[PDB]
Amino acid sequence: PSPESARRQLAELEETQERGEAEIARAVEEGERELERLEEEQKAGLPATEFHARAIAALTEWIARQEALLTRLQAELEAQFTRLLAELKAGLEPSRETLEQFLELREFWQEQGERQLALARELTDRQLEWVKRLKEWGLPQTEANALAIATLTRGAALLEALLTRTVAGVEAIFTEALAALRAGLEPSRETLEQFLELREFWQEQGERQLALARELTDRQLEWVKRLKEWGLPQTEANALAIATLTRGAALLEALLTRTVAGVEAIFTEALAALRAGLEPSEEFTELLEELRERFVEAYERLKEIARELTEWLLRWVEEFREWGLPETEAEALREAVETRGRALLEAIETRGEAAVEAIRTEREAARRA
Repeated sequence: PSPESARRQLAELEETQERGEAEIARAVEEGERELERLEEEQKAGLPATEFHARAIAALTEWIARQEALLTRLQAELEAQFTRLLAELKAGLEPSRETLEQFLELREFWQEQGERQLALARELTDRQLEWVKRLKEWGLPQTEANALAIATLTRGAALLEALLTRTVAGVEAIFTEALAALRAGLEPSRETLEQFLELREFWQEQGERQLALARELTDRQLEWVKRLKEWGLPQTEANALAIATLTRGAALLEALLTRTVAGVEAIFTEALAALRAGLEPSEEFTELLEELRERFVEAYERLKEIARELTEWLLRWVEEFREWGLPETEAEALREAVETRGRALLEAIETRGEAAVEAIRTEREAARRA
C-alpha cells in the first residue's frame, strides 16, 4: 500500500463522483425538456385528463431516474472507499504518518458526502419547483399537494440516508485511526498530543454533521412553509412541521450523542496509553492534568452546543405558532425539545464527571507507587 496509490484511488473517487454528477445533470435536462414539451403539447390542444396523467408520469419517472442514478453513484463511491479504507488498514502500520492519511481520507470523504448531499438537495428542490409548475399548468391543487408531500418526503429520506451513511463512513475512518494510535509503541507525550488532535478533528466533524442536520431541518421546514403558501392546507402542513421538527430534533440528538461517545472513546484510549507506558513520574502527572484540561473544556463545548440546538429548535416551535399551530401543541413541542436538551446535558455531565473521576483515581495510584 503506497501512499501514492491511495492518492490514485482518492482521485479516481473524485472522478467517479464527477462522472455521476454529469450523468445526473443530463438526466435533469432531459426531463425538463420532456416536461416543457408537455406544456407545448398543451395550449396547442391536449385533453386535460391526458396532460394530468402525462405530467404526473413524466415528473415521477424523472424523479425515479434521479434517485436510481444517485443511489447507484453512492454505492459505487462507498464501495471504492471501503476498499481504500481496507487498503490503509492491514497495510499501513501505527505511526503519526498513518494518522495523517486517515485524517486526509476523513476530509476527502466528508467533502464527497457534502457534495452528494448538496446534489441531492438541488435535485429535490428542483423537483418540488416542477411540482408547482404542474399546478400552474392546470394540475389540481389536491394532486399537487399529495405529489408535493411525496416528493418532499422522498428527498428527505434520501438526504437523511446520505448523511447517515456519510457519518457511518467517517466514523469508520476515525475508528481505524484511533486503532493506529493504540498500536504505536511510542510512549512519549506526543501520544497525548496525537489523541488530542484526533479529539479536535472528531469534534470538528461532529459540529459539521450537526450543521448539515440543522440545514436539512431548516430547508425541510422552509419547504413546508412554501408548500402552505402554494395551497397545502395549514392543517396538513402543521402535521408535517411537527414530524419534520421531531425528525430534526431526533437526528441532532443522535448525532451529538455519537460525537459525545467518540470524545469519551478517545479519552479512555488516551488514559490507557498514558497509564500503560508511563509509570508514576512528573511527566505522567503533568500529562494527566492536560488530559483533564482539554476534555473538561471539550465536554463544556458539547454542553454549549446542546443548549444551542435546544434554542434553535425552540425558535422553530415559536415560528410554528405564528403560522397557525395551536399554542398547547407548541407548548407540548417546547417541553419535548427541552426534555431532549436536559437529557443531552445530563449525559455529557455524566461523561465529564466520569472523566474527572478517572483522572483523580489514576492520580491517586501515582501517589501510591
